[PDB]
Amino acid sequence: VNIKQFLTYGRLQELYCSVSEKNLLHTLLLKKNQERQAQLKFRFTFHEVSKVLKDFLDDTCKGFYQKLNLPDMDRRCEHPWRDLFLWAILQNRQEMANYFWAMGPEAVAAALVGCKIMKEMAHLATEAESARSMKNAKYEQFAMDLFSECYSNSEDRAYSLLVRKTCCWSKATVLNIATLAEAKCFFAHDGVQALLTKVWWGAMRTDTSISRLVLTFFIPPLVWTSLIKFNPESATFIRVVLRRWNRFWSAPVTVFMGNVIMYFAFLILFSYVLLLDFRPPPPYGPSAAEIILYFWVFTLVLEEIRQSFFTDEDMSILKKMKLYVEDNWNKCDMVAISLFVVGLSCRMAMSTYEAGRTVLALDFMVFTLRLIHIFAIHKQLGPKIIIVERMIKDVFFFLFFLSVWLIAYGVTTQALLHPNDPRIDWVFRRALYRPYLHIFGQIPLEEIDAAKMPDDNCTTDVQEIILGTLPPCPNIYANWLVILLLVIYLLVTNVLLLNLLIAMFSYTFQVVQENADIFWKFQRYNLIVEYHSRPALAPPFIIISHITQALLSFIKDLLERELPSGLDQKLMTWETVQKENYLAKLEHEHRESSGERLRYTSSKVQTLLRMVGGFKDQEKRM
Amino acid sequence: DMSILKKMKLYVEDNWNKCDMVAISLFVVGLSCRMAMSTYEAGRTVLALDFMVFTLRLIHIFAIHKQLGPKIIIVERMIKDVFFFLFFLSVWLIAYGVTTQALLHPNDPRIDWVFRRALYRPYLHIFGQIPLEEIDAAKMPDDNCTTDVQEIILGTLPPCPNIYANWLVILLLVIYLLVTNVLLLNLLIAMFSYTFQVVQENADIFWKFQRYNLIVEYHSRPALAPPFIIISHITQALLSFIKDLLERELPSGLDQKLMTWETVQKENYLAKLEHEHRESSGERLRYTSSKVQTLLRMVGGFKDQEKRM
Ligand SMILES: C[C@@H]1CC[C@@]2(OC1)O[C@H]1C[C@H]3[C@@H]4CC=C5C[C@@H](OCC[C@H](CO)CO[C@@H]6O[C@H](CO)[C@@H](O[C@H]7O[C@H](CO)[C@@H](O)[C@H](O)[C@H]7O)[C@H](O)[C@H]6O)CC[C@]5(C)[C@H]4CC[C@]3(C)[C@H]1[C@@H]2C
Ligand SMILES: C[C@@H]1CC[C@@]2(OC1)O[C@H]1C[C@H]3[C@@H]4CC=C5C[C@@H](OCC[C@H](CO)CO[C@@H]6O[C@H](CO)[C@@H](O[C@H]7O[C@H](CO)[C@@H](O)[C@H](O)[C@H]7O)[C@H](O)[C@H]6O)CC[C@]5(C)[C@H]4CC[C@]3(C)[C@H]1[C@@H]2C
Ligand SMILES: C[C@@H]1CC[C@@]2(OC1)O[C@H]1C[C@H]3[C@@H]4CC=C5C[C@@H](O)CC[C@]5(C)[C@H]4CC[C@]3(C)[C@H]1[C@@H]2C
Ligand SMILES: C[C@@H]1CC[C@@]2(OC1)O[C@H]1C[C@H]3[C@@H]4CC=C5C[C@@H](O)CC[C@]5(C)[C@H]4CC[C@]3(C)[C@H]1[C@@H]2C
Ligand SMILES: *[C@@H]1O[C@H](CO)[C@@H](O)[C@H](O)[C@H]1NC(C)=O
Ligand SMILES: *[C@@H]1O[C@H](CO)[C@@H](O)[C@H](O)[C@H]1NC(C)=O
Repeated sequence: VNIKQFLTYGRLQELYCSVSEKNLLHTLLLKKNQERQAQLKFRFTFHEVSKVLKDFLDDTCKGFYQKLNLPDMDRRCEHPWRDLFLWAILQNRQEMANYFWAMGPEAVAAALVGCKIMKEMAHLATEAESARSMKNAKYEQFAMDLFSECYSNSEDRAYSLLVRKTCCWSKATVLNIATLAEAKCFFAHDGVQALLTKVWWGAMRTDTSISRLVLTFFIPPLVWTSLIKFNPESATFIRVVLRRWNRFWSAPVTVFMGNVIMYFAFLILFSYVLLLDFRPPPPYGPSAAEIILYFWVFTLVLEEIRQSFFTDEDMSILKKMKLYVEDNWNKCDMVAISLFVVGLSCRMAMSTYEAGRTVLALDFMVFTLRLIHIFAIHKQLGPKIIIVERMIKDVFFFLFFLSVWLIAYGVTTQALLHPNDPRIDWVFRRALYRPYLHIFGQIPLEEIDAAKMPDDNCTTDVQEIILGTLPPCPNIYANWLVILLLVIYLLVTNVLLLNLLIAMFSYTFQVVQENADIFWKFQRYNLIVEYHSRPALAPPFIIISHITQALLSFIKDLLERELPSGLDQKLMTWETVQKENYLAKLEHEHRESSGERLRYTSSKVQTLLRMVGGFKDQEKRM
Repeated sequence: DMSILKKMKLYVEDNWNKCDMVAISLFVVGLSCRMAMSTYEAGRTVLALDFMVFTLRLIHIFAIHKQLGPKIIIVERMIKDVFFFLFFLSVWLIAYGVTTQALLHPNDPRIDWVFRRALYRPYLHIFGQIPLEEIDAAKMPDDNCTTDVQEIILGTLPPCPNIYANWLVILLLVIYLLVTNVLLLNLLIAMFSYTFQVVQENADIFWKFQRYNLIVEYHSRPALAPPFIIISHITQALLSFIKDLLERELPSGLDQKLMTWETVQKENYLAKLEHEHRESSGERLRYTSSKVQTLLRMVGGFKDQEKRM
């Protein structure tokens, strides 16, 4: 049976029409069919499956069947194995789909697409058994194992396989599909991380020492010295030195360190303006350093806008806005800039000058917190950031417990000790602020214990208490109860709750660390991709780069590269050969397993026993 | 026999030798400054630092101890987690301290006090030192304070803290205390626990490897501890001018006997490895399957022959 000639577009549509009518794919196709009928032979048309694929992948499945709207039914499919694998995957048939994957030309991309579809369908699954089967698709494992085989074979063709534009998946890079599938375990692979490191260092050698690198960075002229090695490949000499300068300063790592250094400078300038050069309203004028700070923040905003919006030429503005606001750190950035503009506006006035100063003071803290996000790419610190973001949950659990206990204790002691204090602010103080401070060793016995209460000049009149003329006289009716409650609260909080928090942190750290490393690698991919397109000049200078880019656009990628036809075909055949070798190795290792050897031995012993019994009967006859 | 530059590089390679060089440099600088009268206090301060350096060298001295050496290795490993926590705490502390200094003393020109209230106080909040007397308006004493910048700079009167929006300052203090004294400290504790569990076994091996070198080092060391050691040095120099249990050289017969004995032991060890591999469950299963296949085909042929007759 020749799949190339057997599988035509009409036959593929017939296969899609004859679904089991009891699985998810049939329900999705029915919903799409109803939508199409409401908008306006064969039960389901290629429009329905195209819309389902748009729900699942939304970028990869473009032009699979809409290009000719439907193609000729008598025309054979251009990518038969791709369509069969996709079809078998949409209906949770894993054995048939695995077989189709084993025969397809491009297997890493197919496996990543499969794992994406399975993790998308696991949410839509109705039966628990089907959902469990989908959650254990292990298609990402297929891609990881096959790429491990490919990387072990060549390690140079593997990078091209990673960054080539796949023909069967609408010119989508394998890394693009892995990003779409959120295959975190795939990005954690050694080969992908090695390629990302190669991109990270740019033209420089990946083994360049950090000390030598920063030493070269701080004194620019040492770039032309042989202090740092470079990967291979009068006017000519000028061209040579210019190329060396560009190759060093266009590297993502140098861009990142320039951004870090100038962000430190930005924070230092912000603090200086806030603490030493914050002048009266514009009637007396903001300081020159304040104007410089305003321009610096403006350039930071321009860079953020360009990064969020002008990197993708084709995408809905609302979709990009939703994607931008999806991130919590982008929410923090929006909060920072909103605080900056509010503080600037209030500072321009005179009746809201102090409010503007306070808002700017808060904004400094927000930016200093953004510094963590900035260092997220660091190899030693990133996993720690992930781990802390995980421990926040245990922090909240402890917060709930402590809050309940603190409400109880604080309200009880406030009632027992100051029952005649009308001031709401002081009620909240003595009820929540003081019990919170008892956690950190701040136990003011001077107003909880009668033997330690000083002979201050205190009153009991409510009118005098409210006016603040004299401090309220604390009630010492039953102060043994107050002291006992303080002892119990101190015991509970400072021992049970704190040690429980410590134990929860220990257990969570042990459970999380391994997944945190993988998540850091997956995040590092996106951050490096993000630094690839970033202009080489850190703000406030970045305005020069923005102006140059805008002027070039008005007048007129190492990753995700497109290869010639011959090289692409050679790489596809090489990947197919590696897949065949990997499957053969799996089959051989299964055949030499202890269990399979025992099964074969038992079967052959049974056959030998019956044959020997027959032979012995025949021999005994003669 | 070794290059002087090579020996110097090997010596400066060690961090503890760097500490020793720092100690002696501080000693000579302090002695020179103490000989003077205009730098007497500087020399005293440098010698005070040098005492701390020597007391720290005492750890290196006890490195050979069997109970303590692994602990020294483990601590040297935990330094990395200390630095991670230091980075996190430093970022958070810069943010909180600068924000509170801006919110609370916006009119204090003194740079020293700016750095104090921005970094020294927030650092001390970690260790239970929370001076609410100057962060909370209800707890600020009625001290005789001024707002004039000229008077503030001269130090005549303490600056009057700003209480414009002090609820924000108290809330920020509460959040900072929570974060630092709970999340960061317990995260450091958890990191230490995990690192201890991971490291202890390798730390023991590293201690043994270091112990070898330290014992070799004590083999050649003169038996007289300093300041007496000068007698040993003078005696050694005089003996050199006038004129090893480990690394011993053996007679030819004994050396040949030991080589043959080692070869015999190697042969026995390889034979034991081969025997243990041959008696393994997997190899037994493989041999059984192969012999069963051969027996099955042979029995099929024999059964066909018997059925013929
Ligand atoms: C292992 C575990 C640890 C926790 C705990 O269980 C065990 O320990 C238990 C111990 C217990 C406590 C044991 C003892 C007591 C004392 C008792 O008062 C007895 C009554 C007498 C009288 O009526 C009160 O006294 C007097 O009050 C006066 C106030 O008008 C003071 O006048 C002051 O007025 C002004 C104040 O500046 C100044 O002029 C002078 O300073 C001074 O003139 C006197 O000086 C003082 O003498 C109250 C209860 C208390 C605190 C116990 C509480 C519970 C414990 C902590 C247990 C734990 C579970
Ligand atoms: C479970 C969790 C724990 C943490 C937290 O969340 C929950 O707790 C919350 C509780 C909350 C706090 C609740 C209450 C308040 C009070 C509020 O002020 C109300 C406004 C009033 C008025 O405008 C200010 O008051 C008055 O100021 C004056 C200053 O001029 C004082 O004059 C003093 O002047 C001199 C000072 O020596 C001397 O002459 C005398 O000493 C005295 O005359 C008055 O005596 C005092 O009455 C500010 C906010 C604050 C502190 C909250 C902060 C946030 C919390 C800690 C929450 C946590 C997240
Ligand atoms: C962690 C929660 C946050 C929210 C909250 O409870 C803890 O904070 C508390 C702070 C309280 C303030 C503190 C001071 C004053 C000044 C006083 O003249 C009038 C009452 C008022 C505004 C109080 C109203 C009730 C408030 C917001 C409480 C509120 C439930
Ligand atoms: C952990 C880092 C170490 C380095 C550093 O920041 C923390 O230490 C801080 C101590 C500061 C000092 C403290 C006191 C004074 C006295 C004053 O009349 C003039 C300014 C000066 C010298 C300050 C200059 C800036 C200094 C070194 C800061 C410096 C960034
Ligand atoms: C307390 O205040 C009143 C106000 O008149 C005063 O008469 C009395 O002497 C004061 N006592 C002390 C010790 O402050
Ligand atoms: C504060 O200092 C000034 C200086 O003249 C003085 O007049 C005033 O009485 C002082 N007040 C207090 C309570 O120290």
